[PDB]
This record gives sequence, C-alpha cells and structure tokens, in this order.
Amino acid sequence: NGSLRQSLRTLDSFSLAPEDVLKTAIKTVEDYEGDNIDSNGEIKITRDEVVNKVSIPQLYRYTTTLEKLLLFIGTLVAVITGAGLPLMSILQGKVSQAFINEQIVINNNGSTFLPTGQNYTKTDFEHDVMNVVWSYAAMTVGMWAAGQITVTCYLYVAEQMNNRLRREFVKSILRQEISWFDTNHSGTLATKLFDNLERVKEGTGDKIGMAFQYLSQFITGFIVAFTHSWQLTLVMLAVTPIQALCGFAIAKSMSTFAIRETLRYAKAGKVVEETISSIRTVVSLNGLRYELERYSTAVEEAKKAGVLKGLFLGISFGAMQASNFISFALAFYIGVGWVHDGSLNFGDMLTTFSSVMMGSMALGLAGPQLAVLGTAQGAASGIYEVLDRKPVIDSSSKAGRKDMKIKGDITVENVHFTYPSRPDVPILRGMNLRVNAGQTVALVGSSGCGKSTIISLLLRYYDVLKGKITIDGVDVRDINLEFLRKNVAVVSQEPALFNCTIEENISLGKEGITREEMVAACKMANAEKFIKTLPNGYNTLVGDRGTQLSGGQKQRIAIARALVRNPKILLLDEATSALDAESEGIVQQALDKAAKGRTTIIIAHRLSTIRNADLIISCKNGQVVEVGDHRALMAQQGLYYDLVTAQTFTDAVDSAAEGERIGKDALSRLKQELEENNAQKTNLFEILYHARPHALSLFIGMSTATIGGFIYPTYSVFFTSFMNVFAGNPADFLSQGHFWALMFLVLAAAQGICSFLMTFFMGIASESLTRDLRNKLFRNVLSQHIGFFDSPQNASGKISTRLATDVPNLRTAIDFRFSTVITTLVSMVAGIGLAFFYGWQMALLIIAILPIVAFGQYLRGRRFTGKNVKSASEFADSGKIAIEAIENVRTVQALAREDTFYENFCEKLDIPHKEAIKEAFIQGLSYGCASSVLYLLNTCAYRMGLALIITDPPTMQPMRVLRVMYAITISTSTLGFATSYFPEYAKATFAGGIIFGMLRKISKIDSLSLAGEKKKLYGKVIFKNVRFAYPERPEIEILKGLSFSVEPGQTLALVGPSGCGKSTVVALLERFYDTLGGEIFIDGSEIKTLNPEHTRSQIAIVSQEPTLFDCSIAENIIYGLDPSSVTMAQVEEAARLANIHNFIAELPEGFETRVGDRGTQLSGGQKQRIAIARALVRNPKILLLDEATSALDTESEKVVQEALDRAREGRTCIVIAHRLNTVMNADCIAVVSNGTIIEKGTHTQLMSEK
Ligand SMILES: *[C@H]1O[C@H](CO)[C@@H](O[C@@H]2O[C@H](CO)[C@@H](O[C@@H]3O[C@H](CO)[C@@H](O)[C@H](O[C@H]4O[C@H](CO)[C@@H](O)[C@H](O)[C@@H]4O)[C@@H]3O)[C@H](O)[C@H]2NC(C)=O)[C@H](O)[C@H]1NC(C)=O
Ligand SMILES: CCCCCCCCCCCS[C@@H]1O[C@H](CO)[C@@H](O[C@H]2O[C@H](CO)[C@@H](O)[C@H](O)[C@H]2O)[C@H](O)[C@H]1O
Ligand SMILES: CCCCCCCCCCCS[C@@H]1O[C@H](CO)[C@@H](O[C@H]2O[C@H](CO)[C@@H](O)[C@H](O)[C@H]2O)[C@H](O)[C@H]1O
Repeated sequence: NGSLRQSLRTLDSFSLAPEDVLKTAIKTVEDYEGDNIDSNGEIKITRDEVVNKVSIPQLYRYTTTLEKLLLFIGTLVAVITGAGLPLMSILQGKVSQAFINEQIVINNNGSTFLPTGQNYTKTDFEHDVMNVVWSYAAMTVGMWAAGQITVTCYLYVAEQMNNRLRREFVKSILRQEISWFDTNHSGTLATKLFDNLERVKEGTGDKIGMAFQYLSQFITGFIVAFTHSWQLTLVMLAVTPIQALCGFAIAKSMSTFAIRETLRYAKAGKVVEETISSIRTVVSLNGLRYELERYSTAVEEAKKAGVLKGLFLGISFGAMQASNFISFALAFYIGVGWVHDGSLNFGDMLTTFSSVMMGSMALGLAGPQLAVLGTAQGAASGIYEVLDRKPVIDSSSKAGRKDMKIKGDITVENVHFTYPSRPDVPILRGMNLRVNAGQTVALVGSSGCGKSTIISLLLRYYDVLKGKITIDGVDVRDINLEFLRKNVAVVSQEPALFNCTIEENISLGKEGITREEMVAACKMANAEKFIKTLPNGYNTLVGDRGTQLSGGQKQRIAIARALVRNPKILLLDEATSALDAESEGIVQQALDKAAKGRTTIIIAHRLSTIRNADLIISCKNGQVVEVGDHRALMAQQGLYYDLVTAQTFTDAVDSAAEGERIGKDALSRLKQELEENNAQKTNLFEILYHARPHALSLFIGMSTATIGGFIYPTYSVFFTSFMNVFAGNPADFLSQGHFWALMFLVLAAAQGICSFLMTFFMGIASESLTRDLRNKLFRNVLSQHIGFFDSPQNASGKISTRLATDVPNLRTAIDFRFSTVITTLVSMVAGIGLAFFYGWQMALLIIAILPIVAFGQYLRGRRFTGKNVKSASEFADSGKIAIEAIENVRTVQALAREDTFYENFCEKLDIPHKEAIKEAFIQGLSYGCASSVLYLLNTCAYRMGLALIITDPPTMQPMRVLRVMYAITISTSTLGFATSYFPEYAKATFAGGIIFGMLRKISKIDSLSLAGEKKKLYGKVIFKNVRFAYPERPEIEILKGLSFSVEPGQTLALVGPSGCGKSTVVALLERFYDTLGGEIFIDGSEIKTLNPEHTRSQIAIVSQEPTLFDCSIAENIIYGLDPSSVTMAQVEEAARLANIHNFIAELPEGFETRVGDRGTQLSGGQKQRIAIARALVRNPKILLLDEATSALDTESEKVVQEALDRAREGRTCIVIAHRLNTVMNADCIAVVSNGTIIEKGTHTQLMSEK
C-alpha cells in the first residue's frame, strides 16, 4: 500500500498545474498519518495480495464475443475522450490569437495587421471565433457521448464478466476433493476468496477506461505540444526535475518526522498506560504529580518535533509552489525571445504551453488507475487456481455406475491409508473387516487406530492408498460418487445444520420430500416432541439469525435428515460424544431405532451402548485385532475385554463419588466513542476557542493565508497582461514581455513565503493545542476518584489511545489543511469580484454556468445520490450462502446437495446483478455529463465574448474579455480539492466532542487537591456505622453498618467469608471511595475533611500481588518521595528490615537492576518484600495489610511473614486475611460476616467462645 502511494506521489509531482502542487502536497502528509502509519511511525507495506499474477487476457476470459467487442469499442472511445484537453489547447491558441489580433485592430483605429499586412475585417474575426465556438460545441455533445460510451461499456462488461466468474467459482469449489480443503484448512479461506472476488471487479471496471483516457492525454498532450513548439516543451520539461525534488522533499521530511514524532510520544504513551492500569497503586504511593511531570516532559518533546515538522513542510511545500511559477516565468522569458525573432507564433506558444500541462497532469492520474488493474491480476490467482483450472482427482460430478440395487454388503480388504497432509504418519495399515447385509457392526478401539477414517473412506472423501473397499462386491472407486453418497448416510459427531428452517434442513435429505415423509423420520429420530413445544414449529429458522437449539436437539434433526432418504447403509460416528450426560439418553434411543432395518457401522466412545451389536470389531494401530460378538470377545480377554472392564471401572468410581474480536478505522470508532458518553460533538469555533492561548500564531497563519489567497487572482492579471503585450506593439514585445515574465519570479517568491508562513505558524497553533489538551486531560484523569476507572469507557487502553490519536485527530481541523480552505475561499471571492470589475456582462454569464460546471466535477468524484451502502449490501447475502457451503463442504458433499447450494447462491445473486447493469447505464450517463461540462463553459464564454466585441460602440474590448475569463477559471482552480477538508473536519468534530466533554467532568473525590485539613496522623482509626456500596453496583450493599476502633500502635485483624465486606476496609480508608452512610474518623477528623494528598502519604499498603514499575529497585522503593528527601543509606536500612538486603546487594549492580522488565524476574516472595521496603522508607503512621501473604502457607510464607511483623511495630495496622492462621499476634481480631462484625477480642479470648 505504502510503496505504491509513494511512487504514485512522484507521478503527481511532475504535474505543472499550480493547483496540483497544492493537491500533491496535502496528499503527501496524509500518506504519513493515522491508519497509514504503524506503531513505530513507519509506512504500512505489503500487509493489509498474491505472489503470482494472472495474465490480463486471461483475466478478461468469460467475456462473450459481443462483450469483447463492447470492450474494444469502449477502449477506442476512451482514447478520444483523453484527446479532448489537448485538442482544446489548439482551440485555445487559435481563439487567443484571434482575440489578441482584433485588439491590434482596435488599437490602430481599424486597419490591417503588422505580420504580412492582413486586413483583419470584422468578418475575419467573426469567422475565427465562431469556428472555435462551434468546435467547443461539437466537443460538448461529442465528449458526452464519448464519456458515456467509455464508462457504460466498461462497467457493463465488468459486471457481466464478474457475475459469471462468481457463480463459476462457487460451482467449482464445492466440487473439489476434501483433501484440498485439508491443505487450505483455514476457516477464513471462504471469506478471503470472496474478498478477492470483489477486488477483481474493482480493477476490470471503468477504472480501465479511465486508465486509457489518462494514457492518451499524456501522449496526445505532448504530441500537440511538440508539433507546435519542440523548443518550449524541452524548455519546460527541463524545470520539472527541480519541482520533483521539492516533491521528494515533502515525502522525505514527512516520513522522517513521522518516525521521530511517534518514537518521542511512545515514551509518553508508556507513562499514561502503566499508571492508569495501576492507578490504585500510584495513588497509594503518592506519585501522581511525579507522573504528571514525566508525561508533560514527554509531550513537550513531541510538540517540539511537531513544530519542526511544520518548518520542513513549510520550506518544501513553499519551494514546490515557488519553483512551479519559475517554470512559467522561464518559459515566458524565452517565449517573447522567440516571437520577436519571428521564430514562434503567439497562438502556437499559448498552445504548446497549455499542452504540456495537460500532458504532465495526465501522468499523475494514469498511475492510480493502472495500479487497480495490478491488484486485480493478483487477487484473481487464488480464485483461478480453483476455478476449473485444476482438474480434481475426486470429481463429485462424473459417472461410475448407477445400475446396482444395494443390499448393504461392505468389505474392507488390506486397506493401507495415510492422509495427504501429514503423509508421514500412517493411520490404517492392512485392515481387514467384513460387514454383511443387515448387520449392525461396531468399531471399537483406542484413539490411535482409525475407526473413524473407515467412514471417511466409505464416503470416498479420500482414496484408499493400498487395498480396496467394496459395497455389494463392487469397488467404491468404480461406483458413481453421487450415487454412493445418496445410498450411504452419515451422522457425524458434531451435527451441521444450515441457516434455514428445521424442515428445510431435513428436506435436504431427499429430492422429492413429502410432509408426511418428513414427520415419519422426525418421530423416529425422537425430534417431533420438542419441535412442537417451540414456536413456529418446523417453520422456525435454526442458525445465526434464528434460535440456538441444544446440541442434543441439533443432532436429532441430523439423525432425521439421514433417515429421510431411507439408506441401505448408515454410518454413526460418535454422534453422542459431544453431548452432556442428561442429553445423551434420548439421542441414543434415536440412534438405535435408526440402525434397525439396515447395515450400520457404529463408532462409539461409550462401550455400554455397543454391547448388543451384531458384531464387534476391535482396532489397534490401524488394523483389526479381534472380531466377534460381546460374549465371544469377553471370553478371549482381548483388547475389547480390556476396554470394557477398564471403562466400566472408571464409570463405577465416578458414579459412586458423584451420583482481537473487533477492528476498524478511526471514523467509525469515534462515532461509537461519542456514544457511551454524553459527548455532544464539537464545532470549529469551539475548537478555536480552546486554541485561544495560541491566537497569535493562529492569526499570522490565517492572515498570511488570506494574503496568500490573493495570489491566484493576481496570477490571472500577470498572465493576461503578458498576452496584452502581443496585442499591438512596435517591437515592444521585449520591453514589456521580459517584464511580465520576470514578474512571475516575484509572484513565485510571494507564494513561496506566504505558503511557508502559513503551514509553519498554523503548525505551531495546532501542535501547541495538542500539547495543551494533553496535559489538561491527563491532569483531569489522575485527579479522578478511582470509581472513575471502574467504568468501562475509562479503561487503561481507551484513555491511552484518546491522548495518542484522538487529540492529534482534533489537530487536523486547525493545521494547514484548514488554512488552505481560507486561501481557496478568498481567491474564489476576490477572483469573481475582479472578474466583475473588468466586465460585468462577461462575468455574470460565466458565473451562471459555474453551478453546472461544479455539478459535473461533483459527478466526476463517482458519488451519485448520497451513498452506496444499500447497493452492495445485497451482495453480502449471496456471499453468506456461499461461505456457509464452503464452511460445511463435507456435509453438502455427503448429502449430494452441492448442486442445490449453487442454485441458491445464483438466485440470491440475480437481484444484485440485475440492478448493477441498470446502474452501469446510470453511472455512464453521469460521466457523460461530467466530462463534457467543461467544454460547455468555453462554447458559451467565447460566444458571449464575441457578441460583446462585434457590437457597434463596442461594449467590451477583446483583451478585456479574456481578463474576465481567466479571473474566474484561474481563481477557482483550487476549489475542487478544497472539499477534502470536510471529511477530516467531521472526524475531528467527534474527537473534540469527546475530549472537551471529558474535561468538563470533575472529580467527586479530587486527588491532587491542595484543600482540606493537612494534619499529622497518630493512628486513631475509627469506623462508625459505616455503610458502603460500590459505584458500579449501587443497589447491592457490601458494608451493612461496620463499626470498630483501632488505637495507635494497635493491630486489628478482619477475618471472614468472601464478599462479606472486609476487603473494602483498605479501600475506604485510603479514600478510593466515599461512604454511603456513617463516618470514618482518623485521629478525630472525619476522612472527608482531610486533604487526600497529605494523608495518603502517611498511609502505606502491601497487597497480595504488589505491582512494581519499569525502573530500578532503588527508585521503585522510594517511588513517591522526591530525590532530595531520602538518603541511599535509608533505602538499604529499609531493605534490611524487609529481608531483601541479601538478594539485591549480593546481586549484580545492586539496587540499580531493572525490575518489572517484561514481567517480574524476582519471585512473588521477593516482590512482596520490596513492597515492605517501600513502606519503610516513608515511616507510615498507619499501615494497611491486605492479604499480605500470597505464598500459599508454605516455605516462602514464613520468610516474608516474619518480615511483616518487624514493620508494624511502632505504627497502627489493619490486617485483612483470607487465611485464619497468620491472624495471631494481633492486638485485637474481629469477624465480619455480612458487613458487620459479630465477635471481637484477641486470639486467645476469641478462641474460648465457640
Ligand atoms: C482592407 O480594409 C478595407 C476593406 O473593406 C478597405 O478600406 C477602404 O478604405 C477606403 C479609404 O478610406 C474607402 O474609401 C473609398 O472607397 C471607394 C470605393 O471603393 C474608392 O473609390 C476610393 O478610392 C479612391 O478613389 C479615387 C481614385 O483616385 C481617389 O480620388 C480617392 O481619394 C480614393 O483614394 C476610396 O478607397 C473604401 O470604402 C474601402 N475599400 C473599399 C473597396 O470599399 C482597405 O482598402 C483594404 N485594404 C487593402 C490594402 O486592400
Ligand atoms: C449536490 C451538488 C453539489 C454541487 C456543488 C459542487 C461544489 C464544488 C465541487 C465539490 C465536489 S468535487 C470533488 O472533487 C474531487 C476531485 O475531483 C473528488 O475527489 C476525487 O477525485 C480526486 C482527484 O482530485 C481524488 O484525489 C479523490 O481520491 C477522489 O475521491 C471529490 O469526490 C469531489 O467531491
Ligand atoms: C455566485 C458565486 C458562484 C460560485 C460558483 C463556484 C463554482 C466553482 C466550480 C469549480 C469546479 S472544480 C474545477 O474544475 C475545473 C475544470 O472544470 C478544474 O480546472 C483545471 O482542470 C481542467 C481540466 O479538467 C483544466 O482545463 C483547467 O485549466 C484547470 O485549471 C479545476 O482544477 C477544478 O477546481
């Protein structure tokens, strides 16, 4: 994707049109932004495609001769359409020469010309102009017909071809061998093949017609250029490499700053991710401001890189626009230096200059079109290989023999077999078994042997590698496959039912099924009972859209489906293996009735149900070991005996004892992220209001974009004035000619500087707003109550990506893309005004036609009416049927319904197809109007222009007529691409609405607050009739009047069942949540009165699983505290009391080793003691212990528990323990049961009562 758009961007770089230079620069920045960039800042490539490509002639096979002719007709007509603009260049030269001449006549009182002395009468001018006017009229009607034929022909053939390609592919894929589906064992194969089926259509449609059109515009565009002046063309083409180098300069800058900016914010992205993920930890350790500082330092670094991006984009885009007009200047300077010599005609100079532009523009338009053909040849291969190109060895559609009437005598003889995939491990090795007509034979054995493969070889899914399998004496390889499948019924372990009604699934059992026939088989399979009990009965849909039936219910319908055709040979492959014990009963009762009256081969997991089989065949390592009924094999003490007794023992022992999901683009997500919240989407003004602090940069940027806007209307004056030089001059073509040619150098310098100042300063305003919103939003998030983080929308990753992509998404509506729209709007107003200033009669006529011209440009964009979402939605329905057939090929191939699924796909394709060819005509008509409306303007402007000169007074002068035309046509050159801002703006309005609303949400329990009582704690913790419920589950109350008191230095212990309320004591005291009744007093003061930040620093926590941050152990211990507060000696002193000094000091680098790097290298016992080290450095007045030991009351438990008691010495403590053993040594203990304490006392005292 990225390698293509990079080469396409160079093709656009060679375009000499001034509006294209703006267009090609805007598109280059898009190439290195969201969705086009990976995680490192690099461009996406190769991943989104096939290695081998199909021939273009081969690609267009399946087209009738009539359509192949339509393809030929449409191609020739396309070359004519492309030859239109170069043909206009000759007409533009002739009419300008005619107009410039009549001016000399008016300047010289109505006479004859200087060259050759031609009396240029009113009729000489009238004949010249009407000749041009009639030509533009001929092209207006002509190019509409030329345009409509090109598109209608190409889209009609593209639809007619792909409609045949779709059905011929499904026709072929269901007839493939099962072995092929083993090699292509991917479940996404069907969906990927249909994704390719669409990509072939995209690159064989009208896009090829367009490719030929832009191809001939490059050729005829330069032919006309070279045949009029081979010198000026070389002069002009010599300046393009300097312009292309500036184009490369944009691509080089935007790519290197995309990598540098993503790497610099990657550091900030890790800060926001690791702290929100464990916010309860960072809040407890009191280091929110430390993190707020790190993220601010990192975002400032990303801003510095972002402002520098605008500087390099400013010089690049500024230079490219400047070198563009230098190409004009240099051509005009040598142009007068050729007309004065008499070597070059003026009209031919106007033609050659216009022709080169049409040619250079064509190159950048051809590239994108040829590329779609390239991906069309690729995607086709995967389809083609399957598509009749490979003759499958197991053809589901052939002729073997049908004459025989089957009794049911099966004979497996010396059958050796190995699956094609994994051909190294054999499965069957000389198996010999016999099944007589009517017998209900059973295959028993271990997992190794292939009892189940016998069924696969009887259905002929795979061929016998050595040996033979015969039905009624005839080898299966000789019998007709379709006939074989119709006579042999299968009931596999996992039943496959298609997305249709119950009776429709059963009907797939027989060709001419009757309702009476179905119920008879449905009652036999014990399914009639539950079907009547559910709504719609048989007419109910069973599948994805319908009701989800039970596994045992689904199997009984499958049993019924196998019975409807009334088979002579029926196979049961562990049909009761994937069912629960309660549901297995009815199914087996149904399998028994189904087996009676025919020959049946049963593969069973439960050997109890295999007891009364007519014959039991035991398999081992792919061969038969014993054959005989239950009585015989049990008397032999063979493999069967071993299996039965072993199983029946396990059965007796058990009976006595017991009896990534979603992925899409930015626009869609931001619509759902606006949802979930109150998020009222923002507008442009609101976003500017937030960018108020950067109003200076924003003002300079928009002011320099307004002055920059006046450059197109003046370029209009600078060009018509250069023409006016040739309008009657006593060899003054040099004095005035070299002046205007050099005036384009001034113009180039004017736009170069204006363009630089625009992108750079709007770059500061946008990147600064990004920084401002980032620091503002993260401070808002860290100051939240923690009940905030319990909400789904406030997930660690959802907030992280909002600061990563959504804030820079808001940026795109304020950077240089927004600035250029202002530039385009100003030129459009100034130009139209300047046009009226020169002549209102001419101006008003042109403007009256412009809405028709714009409408034609609108239709060239391809969008008709509003959207295409409903048109291509009907194609998905046909896909769903075909995908389901490929997902369940084994089932459709066994029921021989592979032919019926093909017809159901075709019938569902008929609706979308009939509408599509109807659409090809409408779409063609649309392009006819699109590619002919430009000639409609010229045929009217020159007709109205002539009528204003041919008048008696006269009303308007020849040159003044042209100054009006070029004032509008040049000033509205940039308007077509100006509409590319609105999709980016709409995307930014969603992002802003979320972010600005997120900032409006203030905390209920404001951390980072400087307000409240900042007191020195002692330890008097008191809970008084405390009632609490979690914010996400407000109704269900966890604490129901918890009351207790803890004195300084005293330790209380909370013990009880799970979900009683003892777990919330550590949270409420650290103020993670507020009480819903009752107060919590800490040293006399109620907890709500205290300043959170100041009291949390005097409280420490050691949890069950303590999380450590990505840093050194030294820094991980003193995480909260500032560097210039605690000495290194205090850290080691804290480590020696926590029993870690030996682990770290006697370890390389000491405490400077990276802990928590890609998981923790240290054990759960080491982490728990580093958590004790954290608590000791900053001597806590109270210390919260919540499930302190996660060492499973074993060896690692005694080492860490002894260290815990060395800490809770001079400080008060509260221990919450799930294990009642480690509770002893506490000054008091309490038992919580329903959110209230029942009994209190000491270990000794509490033990007395029972
Ligand atoms: C190219 O442009 C026009 C074509 O319409 C043409 O203009 C002529 O201008 C003259 C001078 O102003 C006009 O006036 C007179 O026309 C009559 C009838 O044609 C002539 O008889 C006149 O000629 C002379 O007659 C006498 C002969 O000696 C003189 O005494 C007297 O002074 C005149 O000079 C005179 O031209 C005239 O109406 C038009 N021409 C015509 C044919 O009507 C101009 O001449 C053309 N240029 C060239 C080089 O062909
Ligand atoms: C409802 C009647 C509307 C009439 C008002 C017209 C207002 C001025 C023209 C606005 C529409 S023209 C615009 O012109 C662009 C260029 O022709 C179209 O973009 C297409 O062509 C571009 C080439 O410049 C490609 O870059 C772009 O990928 C493609 O979508 C857009 O789809 C198309 O919307
Ligand atoms: C009251 C006020 C009414 C205002 C109405 C404004 C209507 C403006 C219509 C703009 C149509 S888009 C315009 O279409 C023009 C062709 O119709 C484009 O002109 C360029 O491309 C042409 C080839 O299609 C060249 O002939 C032309 O030289 C070039 O400038 C421009 O690049 C492209 O921006």
